[PDB]
Amino acid sequence: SGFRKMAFPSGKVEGCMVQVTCGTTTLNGLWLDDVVYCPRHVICTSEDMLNPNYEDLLIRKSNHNFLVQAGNVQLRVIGHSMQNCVLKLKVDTANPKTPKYKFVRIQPGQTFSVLACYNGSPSGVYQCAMRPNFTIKGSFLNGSCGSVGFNIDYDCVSFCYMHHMELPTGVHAGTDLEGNFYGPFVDRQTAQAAGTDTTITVNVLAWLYAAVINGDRWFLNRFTTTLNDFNLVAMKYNYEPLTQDHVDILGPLSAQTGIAVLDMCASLKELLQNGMNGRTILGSALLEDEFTPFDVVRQCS
Ligand SMILES: O=C(NCc1cccs1)[C@@H]1CN(C(=O)c2cc(=O)[nH]c(=O)[nH]2)CCN1c1ccc(Cl)c(Cl)c1
Repeated sequence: SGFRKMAFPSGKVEGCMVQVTCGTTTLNGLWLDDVVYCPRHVICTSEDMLNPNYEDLLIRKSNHNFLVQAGNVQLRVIGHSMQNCVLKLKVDTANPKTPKYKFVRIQPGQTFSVLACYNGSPSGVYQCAMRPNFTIKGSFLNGSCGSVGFNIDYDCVSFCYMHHMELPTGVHAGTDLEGNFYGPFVDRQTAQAAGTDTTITVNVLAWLYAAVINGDRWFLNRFTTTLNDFNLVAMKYNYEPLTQDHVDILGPLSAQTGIAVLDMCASLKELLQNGMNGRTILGSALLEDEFTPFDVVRQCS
């Protein structure tokens, strides 16, 4: 029993983190086989931030301008190239700790573990969701760029996020490991801001199932709703539409608890319209939307 924000064990990723320094800028890199990946903004200077031409900036670099350190060991850079918004630094040593891995772009609403790193040294690990607006509500300080997000399946690390920036509201934005930004954000100085966000309905339902499995039943009722009627309420409260595929995805949790998905939707409707009346669900006085159905199945009986 119990239900926590639970990250994947980070050891396989820890062995891949390195420090990358160019000029006076230091950030983190990801060392897999004989390549180190890092944000291309490592080559920026504050004196050219409006519209940096990264192709020009990189042409003016040499391998020796990049200082790469794995712990106390310096890795010799033997090639450099740009892929979208990431830099690929070829090094003369393959990382002996390279896990089995994939580069996999995630969908808004999915979750992943973040290994926050500073100076190539891992500092902490926590669970995040990709918001509908393509930001993440992370916890990152100066020097955190190049930290990565990932999921682990069996022995295989699926890298999905590399950290690039903190937006004015304190939320975070980054790229997949092919260097393509999540959402409409750019690695140049602008007034860019997080767009309007919504609540991840399928995840809230998953979390209500987690609560039932953990003995919280006070929000249950005898009523059911239709998908159409529920989605009218979802719209009013800035929740994402619920699809039949979401309903299907929630099947296993519905079967384990014996509560039909549309039955649980009727509970969610009442919670949106009435609040909780001073009660809590899984230790929260709000509706939590950062656990996917998969996350719930992973922790629940
Ligand atoms: O978001 C930034 N600056 C605003 C922007 C300027 C242009 C685009 S965004 C980050 C902030 N930053 C951190 O180390 C840091 C990270 C964090 O999460 N929290 C935190 O307090 N600090 C230094 C690098 N810096 C940056 C510099 C150049 C570029 Cl091009 C980019 Cl993308 C990022």
